[PDB]
Amino acid sequence: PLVVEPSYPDLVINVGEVTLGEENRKKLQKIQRDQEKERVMRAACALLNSGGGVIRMAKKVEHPVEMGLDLEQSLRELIQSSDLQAFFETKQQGRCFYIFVKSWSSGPFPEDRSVKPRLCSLSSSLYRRSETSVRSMDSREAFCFLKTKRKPDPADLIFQKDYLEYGEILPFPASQLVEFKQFSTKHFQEYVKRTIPEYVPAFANTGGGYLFIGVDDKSREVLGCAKENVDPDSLRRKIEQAIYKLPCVHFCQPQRPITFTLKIVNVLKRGELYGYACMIRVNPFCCAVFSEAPNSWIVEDKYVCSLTTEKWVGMMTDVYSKKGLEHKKELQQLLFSVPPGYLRYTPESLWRDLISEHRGLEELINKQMQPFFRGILIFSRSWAVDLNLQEKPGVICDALLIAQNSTPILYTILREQDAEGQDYCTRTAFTLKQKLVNMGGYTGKVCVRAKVLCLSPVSPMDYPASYSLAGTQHMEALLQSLVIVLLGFRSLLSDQLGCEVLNLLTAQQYEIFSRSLRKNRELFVHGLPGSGKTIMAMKIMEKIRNVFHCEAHRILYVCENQPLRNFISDRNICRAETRKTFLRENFEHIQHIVIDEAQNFRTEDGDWYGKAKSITRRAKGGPGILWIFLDYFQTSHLDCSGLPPLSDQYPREELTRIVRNADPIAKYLQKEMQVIRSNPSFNIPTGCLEVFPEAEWSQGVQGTLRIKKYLTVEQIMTCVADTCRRFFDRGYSPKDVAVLVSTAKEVEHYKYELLKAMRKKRVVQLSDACDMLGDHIVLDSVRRFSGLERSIVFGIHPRTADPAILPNVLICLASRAKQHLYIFPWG
Amino acid sequence: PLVVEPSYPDLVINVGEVTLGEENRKKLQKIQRDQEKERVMRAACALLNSGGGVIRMAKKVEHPVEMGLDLEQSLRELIQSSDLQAFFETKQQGRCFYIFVKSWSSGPFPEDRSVKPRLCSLSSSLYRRSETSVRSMDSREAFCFLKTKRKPDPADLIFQKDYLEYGEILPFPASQLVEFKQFSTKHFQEYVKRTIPEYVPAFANTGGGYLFIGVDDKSREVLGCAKENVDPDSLRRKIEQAIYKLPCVHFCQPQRPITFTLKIVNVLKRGELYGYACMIRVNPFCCAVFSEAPNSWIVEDKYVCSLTTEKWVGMMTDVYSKKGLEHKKELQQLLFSVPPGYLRYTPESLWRDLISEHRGLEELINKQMQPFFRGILIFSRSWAVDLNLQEKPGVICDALLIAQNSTPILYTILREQDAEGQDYCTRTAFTLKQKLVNMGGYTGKVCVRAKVLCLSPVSPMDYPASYSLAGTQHMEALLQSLVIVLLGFRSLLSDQLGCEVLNLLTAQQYEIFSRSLRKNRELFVHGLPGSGKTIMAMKIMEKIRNVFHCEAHRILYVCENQPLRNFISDRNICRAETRKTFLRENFEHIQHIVIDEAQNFRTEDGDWYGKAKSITRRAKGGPGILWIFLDYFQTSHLDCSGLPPLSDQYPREELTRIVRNADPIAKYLQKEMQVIRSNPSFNIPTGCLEVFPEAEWSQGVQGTLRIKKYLTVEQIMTCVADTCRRFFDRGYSPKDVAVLVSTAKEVEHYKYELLKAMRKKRVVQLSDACDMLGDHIVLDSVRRFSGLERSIVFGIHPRTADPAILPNVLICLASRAKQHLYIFPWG
Ligand SMILES: [Zn+2]
Ligand SMILES: [Zn+2]
Repeated sequence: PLVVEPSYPDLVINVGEVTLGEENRKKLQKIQRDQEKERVMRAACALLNSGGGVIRMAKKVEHPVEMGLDLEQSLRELIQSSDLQAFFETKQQGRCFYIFVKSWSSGPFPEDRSVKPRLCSLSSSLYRRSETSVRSMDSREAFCFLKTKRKPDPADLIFQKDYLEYGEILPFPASQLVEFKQFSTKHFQEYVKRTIPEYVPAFANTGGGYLFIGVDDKSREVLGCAKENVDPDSLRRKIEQAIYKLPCVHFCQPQRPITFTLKIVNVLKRGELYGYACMIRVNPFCCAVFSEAPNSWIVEDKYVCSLTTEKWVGMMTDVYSKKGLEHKKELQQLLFSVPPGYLRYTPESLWRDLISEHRGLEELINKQMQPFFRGILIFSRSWAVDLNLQEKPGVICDALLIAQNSTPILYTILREQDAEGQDYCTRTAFTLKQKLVNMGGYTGKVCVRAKVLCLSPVSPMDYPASYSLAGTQHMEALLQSLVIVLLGFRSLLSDQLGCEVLNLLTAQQYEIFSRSLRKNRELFVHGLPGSGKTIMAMKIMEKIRNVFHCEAHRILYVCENQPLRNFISDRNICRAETRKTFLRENFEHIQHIVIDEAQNFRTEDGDWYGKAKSITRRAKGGPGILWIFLDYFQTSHLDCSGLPPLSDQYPREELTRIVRNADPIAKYLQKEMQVIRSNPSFNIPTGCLEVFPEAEWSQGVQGTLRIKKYLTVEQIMTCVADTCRRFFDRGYSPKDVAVLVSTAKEVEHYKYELLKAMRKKRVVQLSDACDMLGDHIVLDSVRRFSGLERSIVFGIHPRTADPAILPNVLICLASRAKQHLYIFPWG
Repeated sequence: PLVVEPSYPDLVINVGEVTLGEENRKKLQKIQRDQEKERVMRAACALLNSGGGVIRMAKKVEHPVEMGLDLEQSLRELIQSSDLQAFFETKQQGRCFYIFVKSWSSGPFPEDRSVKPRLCSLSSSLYRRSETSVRSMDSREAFCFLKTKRKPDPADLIFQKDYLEYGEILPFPASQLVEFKQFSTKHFQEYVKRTIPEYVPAFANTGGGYLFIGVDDKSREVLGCAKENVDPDSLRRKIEQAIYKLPCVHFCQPQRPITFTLKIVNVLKRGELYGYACMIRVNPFCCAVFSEAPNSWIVEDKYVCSLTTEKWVGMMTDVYSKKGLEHKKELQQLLFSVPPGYLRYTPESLWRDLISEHRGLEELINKQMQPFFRGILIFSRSWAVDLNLQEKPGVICDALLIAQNSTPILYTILREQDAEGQDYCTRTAFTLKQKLVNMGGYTGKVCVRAKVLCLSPVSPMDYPASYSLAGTQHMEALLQSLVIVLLGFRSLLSDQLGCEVLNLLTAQQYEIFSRSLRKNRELFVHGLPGSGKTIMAMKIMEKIRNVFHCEAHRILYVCENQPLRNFISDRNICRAETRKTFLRENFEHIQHIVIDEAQNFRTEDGDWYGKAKSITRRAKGGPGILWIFLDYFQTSHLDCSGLPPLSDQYPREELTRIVRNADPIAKYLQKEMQVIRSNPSFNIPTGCLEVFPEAEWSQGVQGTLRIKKYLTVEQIMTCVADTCRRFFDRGYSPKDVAVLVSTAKEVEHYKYELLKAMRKKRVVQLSDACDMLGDHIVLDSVRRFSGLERSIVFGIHPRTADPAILPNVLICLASRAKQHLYIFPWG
């Protein structure tokens, strides 16, 4: 049988010795030629249905030879096209002949999912009647026939007649519903065994028909067989067994077997019995009937196996990221933008830490990359872990080189030479190559070379020139399929791609939301937690400045918390001030006012709502823009916020899509929002909390949410330090971690405890919530962290003075984490 | 040549005598069999590419026979499928054999434009190299190849040699880029003339290659030719002549011809010259290269003609109503809904008039329809005129029957027997059948029978049972294609479908607009003329009642005009009152107020806006709905309307989409809206008229716009009376005509004069805009007709006291007409 060779970064199938050349193949016996051709097509079909590979055959001659007319025609039938170069390319070195097979269908959601079949097969074993002949359906015809089946006569008069005279002339000829089969007495029982699978499936697949046994094809005469040889009882059961043996695949309820009518009649010659004749009426079948199992092959594990009949049908008719597939062009342009003229190392943060940690790594990488003048080099601490494989101790880093005029190469750097070094790099290159095809949906020709380098001071195949990345279009298309592959795993670039999907999802909701600037002057935006309410507020001011043609300092941003005010002031898009400064300082020069987290405002310091209305109403261009952003789920106090009653909060805009948190984070928010609705606060208006998110909305970005309880303060602090070190070891930046506590009075106590456990991790410096641009871990209270967002958030002991607000601190906490969240509740 | 015979309601091609039956067809010589097969395939290809038809052949035998294996295989290659029944079905009666060919591609915008090719061809004459063999591209392969082309070596060393030793062995074998050809000296000149056509386009279509003449294929030995026969100088001329004769179709600029390198080298034997060898290098071609003209046929006029190379490429690579195709399912249910259990006559208005004028027509039609128990019978005064054909005097009516278990039949009822009557019905049935396929996009098997009935007291071809409408699915799918056919012409059913498309376009814009009820309480809707501003006002009040669960009388509708108030009050959806009644009566029990055409209000009676706010704000559910609908393009006075300044008119919804007027009417409005912007009224605010329609919005509904000037007052009336009579003759109801004059004081003058000329047309009854339910022609002033709409509108002598308002009456008048408008301006 055919087995896959495991010492290569591809699917290599060795078929043994194959005679090549039409002159050499003609001299062979038909049986041997058929066996060799069948083995070659088995390998080719397996590689077409398994994502591509190489077919290795050893030829009996030294000089170059052609593959052969029969093999070429069989491959053409396999791919149903004369474009034989687009899938198969041949090379030969010495006594070995190679055929490099491309993948037929690439990706789980191909662009031609509803057009071309998923499987290539030698024969589908689906016969249907075509006028006076029985023909087999190829892959496209079988696909169309199964699609059709998936959705929800003069011959009768002879059939009812009970006896037939010898030599009777049948008026009707052979046609779509009538077949005349000559019945021979020498192999009469063998003849019945073989003719049933050929014609019964043909009629049942197309409207049914009649099958006459014992009637000459040309002369249409009734002859039958010898009455001595034929046993009508023994003959009847064999036909019944043969018809019931045919495999049938049902797409409907019920699933009754094949319905047919068998009639055995006496043949009379000169008024004397001469023999028996067989009439078969096959009723049309509600589904497909197979003459035998389909001849389609696929590679599972290290073996080549044939697909079962029910498994073949399922593939013909029928973590994956939906968001990554549609945004793959913009995601690639952000992270993996190919640079013209020089070779770029990504990530730059991880590359810098690698060269400083290991001496000589910078010079080793540069010496190997001299021949390459353009491309991108993607670094990682272990590319096997990024592909859910096992890490090999002693590997410094893995690099995937995607350069022009060169096939992709996966470099593995070892700090000392190891016997398993080449085996580890080969398995990761082979795994990455298969994912780029079967998961990233790459429709081109791709091969990943496995190269091993050592820091301290089997042969690869020579792929055809069409496997090399010729220009920008091929490298860009290959990188876009790597984005889909990366988004399905957990790694450094999986999260950096996951972060950019959230920014693309938020920009989609903003475009719908940004249309309200021309229609409204005073607007009350009721956003939901994690819906990007703060992000739109920043985006509108960029649009307000352009639309109204006012300078930046005319727009005023008012918030409740000091740390968020600093964030807005850093971007220089407006003047950002706290509520207290808004009431105290005079703002007669302000034209437009944007208010954020209005539910957290307080009225004891003054009447902020009236003053904001007065300033905007008295603008030069009539009424100015006064957009009030608020979310009643994140109310931080039980006092009166000074807002008008819910009836007067019009016109109103609603943000219901959660577009700033990962999938497990979003599910946590929606589950927690249900608890808030069941126990509304007394100060909160009754009808405001009746807001529901989108019925079926998924961010398509995977994250992490772990709850660890019954841990002491010392025990919690080590877990935070260990998790941060694990993230920083993989290459994350320290500016992606935020630690949030219940109250601002406990910030100083937890800060000393955090440094005590984190001093062992080579970082002893933290930043406050007031400084977000610093490359330090932010440790501050949840309430003072409102309006900000971080990639990794650790919540330590969520607590508040009033148990009524206790359900509200969690939702104000989980909404601050974009991808990773770790909560350590009270014991 | 093959010519279609014009005596049937289909494309019938007579191919003459054809031998049928495999036993009979085996006995013929290859030449005669090939000629017969090629004739049959020409007919089949013509009918496949021409919309379907019948192939008539006269067989030489009486008993039923099969068509033959070779013909079946040729048809299978023609349709590229073994499903030979879905396109060809055979019938035989006596000495004639019929093949009923279905259309390959139906409609100008099929569902498979990018999936299946448009043309069926015997051969595309496109050859491409397939490994070591040259293969011709089928229709699908040629389609894919042209789609790809439309988007914007050891053999070299031997080529550089200047002489070749006799018997030299070429190291390389024949491959994708190398071809070895033996050169025969007996017919050496004629050999070259035919070798170039099939091999040079093969290389040029796929990356190019090398062509060697004079080398043995099997042994790779260089032989050349004899010196006495081959002349190197003259041999070059024909080779470059033959390569330049290949037709080439370019998709790009520039269009340089095929580029190749020719070298003729001496063949030396034992150091002595023996002959010449020809080496050809073919550079890859930027576009497709044809060995000869494609073998595709089509029926044009009364002949069967072959498509030229330039035309064949265009069809394979590349009035029609786009809106009709989208809404064909909804349009069918409104008009042509098949009734289960009885036969329905449409239109009912035309059916009633037909039986009244002509005695015995009801008895004749009912007698003919007895066998049919289900379906729809579509009546018309002349179906030929509906299809842009010529009217035949003496025809009472034409009826198209679409019934269950019966092919469509077009009945032509004649007052008296006429010899031409059968020709008239056959030509209309043939035209209607082709429109249903080539224009309506019907992908099934359709035949339209032509039957002639006479009120006063060639054989019909028997189509197969697959042409009969078996059930509701086939009848429904056939009528949806008739909807698209009708919408492309000008007729009664074309206009009734045009009115329903406008009602579906308005319902599309309402769904977008209806989302503002949840977000707004006070709203200022700035609509454009013809945008359906009044229609949304009625639809909103039905949504307000459902959403707020209030009783119907709780909603108040306020309008300036009395005729508009009457129309709204008749629908029993709210309380409709005039502005004057609003200020006079007390409405303390009203919760929601909807104001329409607010730009026509006046302050001479009091503050209507102030009273509106007080009633709505004091509602039980806080602030009630107060939506103000206005259109500044249709202001009927220069006084103050009482609306707040343009700066205080917020929030806003803008209806910019013209969805209530046909295409000619809509283009007239936008042209006139430009004049209004070029000179706004002084009372009109500065920035309100800056509302623009969509950049590219088309209704896709045909209409009529005719402007006749310099006619006297008497001449206007007879034109209106004649136009009304011709419309009523076709079956248009009188309630579709409105006559609009400039001022209400001239209404009585024009009413008397219109009746003077219209009395000759058997209609004397006129009505005012206060009553629109009556089946009468409405005649009032333009300003009095605000808010209402009619299908046919006649504008007579537009005029106003102030020339500033002069452009305002035309835009207000034109917006009243939905499909037909006739303007008679002052001379
Ligand atoms: Zn079934
Ligand atoms: Zn070109």
